[PDB]
Amino acid sequence: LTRTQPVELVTMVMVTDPETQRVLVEDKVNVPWKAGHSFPGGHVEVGEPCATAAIREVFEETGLRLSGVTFCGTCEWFDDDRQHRKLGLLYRASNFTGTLKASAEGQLSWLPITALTRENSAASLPEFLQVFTGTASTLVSDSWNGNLRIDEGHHHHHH
Amino acid sequence: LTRTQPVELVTMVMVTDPETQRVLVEDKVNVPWKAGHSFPGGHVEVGEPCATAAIREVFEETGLRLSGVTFCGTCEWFDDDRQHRKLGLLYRASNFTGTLKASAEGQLSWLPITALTRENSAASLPEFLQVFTGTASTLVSDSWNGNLRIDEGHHHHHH
Repeated sequence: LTRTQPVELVTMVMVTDPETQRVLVEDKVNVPWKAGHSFPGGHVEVGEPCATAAIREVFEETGLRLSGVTFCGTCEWFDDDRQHRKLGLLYRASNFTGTLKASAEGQLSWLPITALTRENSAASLPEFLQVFTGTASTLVSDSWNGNLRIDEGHHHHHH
Repeated sequence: LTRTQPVELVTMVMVTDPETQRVLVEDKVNVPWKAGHSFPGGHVEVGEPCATAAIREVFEETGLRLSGVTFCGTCEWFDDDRQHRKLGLLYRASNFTGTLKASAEGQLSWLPITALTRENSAASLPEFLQVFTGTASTLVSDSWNGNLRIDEGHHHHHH
């Protein structure tokens, strides 16, 4: 406390095409246990700002050049010991230049949000959507891969 | 990378009284070099979610009981080595119960936002306001106490 603690910083971005209102999602082939739509995102480097990391990830993975990003909210995951956490910063953006990398034809797809379901998407994508669309802004999971619920101040404050 | 890094997590909350539209600020006496309006906030404990920490801080310092908080954005500060960072999560809230602690009469004040100036407030408060009011959502400073500027992806990515 009152200085640093271990945090795994990750970003996630929902890019919207202002001309069609569709959003950009990773739509790649994979083994049955990993297949599913997912939003671009990755790890924030040490020394690297979070929003900068988000813009870089989108560029490196999709080729799109975001002029900036707008913050939507956070998702937090804790292990059993809770000595560390994964902090995901979710951003949205609709202002960009460039086009999808030819290197990712059948790897990236523009889809209406309504096309995304819990069944055809990566774990917790519906929850991420709640954050991206603005219905929620602070979700937390008590397991590194558990269910994300709204954070409203409930905790073992007396410990 | 690709797991944890040292991050000093801090929260800051702008509470608005829906009946007057005024915001709650710390308005305490202090030496000349520390005096100035400031928004409540503090350090996030290990194991403790960020939004939960924000709600706790407001309760412990003001007595107000927030039913929840809405994310506004982030402020990041880096030292010269950039090996660590201070990540500030800014929230806003207008739904609460309780009243100001008698323990903080001339310590807390409800003031219209227009009453806050760079001259009568703590360092970077104008920038925090930009985030709280929604004009910006991702600010970064290249010094532990420097000027907060909008994060739009500029960095030494080639290093």
